[PDB]
Amino acid sequence: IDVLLGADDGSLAFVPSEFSISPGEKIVFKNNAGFPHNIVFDEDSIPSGVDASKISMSEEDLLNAKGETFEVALSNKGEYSFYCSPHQGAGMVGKVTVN
Ligand SMILES: [Cu+2]
Repeated sequence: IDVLLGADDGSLAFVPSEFSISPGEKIVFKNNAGFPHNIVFDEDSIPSGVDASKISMSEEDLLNAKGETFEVALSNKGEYSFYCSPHQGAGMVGKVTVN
């Protein structure tokens, strides 16, 4: 599944921001508008034995170019909340469910 980082109208959002995938299904987060961006999984809001470092960027890591991506496949089932560090306050957050 492809996820835009920033909407085509320049809104600071993940598009789509809520979605469900199966184990091992790729997520490709792609810089679209209002970059830089990143994608950080909330380490208190993912399946409790999952290592957030295996699946996310750090808060300092950034995707700088339009069309630059971050790809991840999630294995463990359950809810994963994530956000874009610089833009979290503006609402640039999401949640993916692995079912
Ligand atoms: Cu952002």
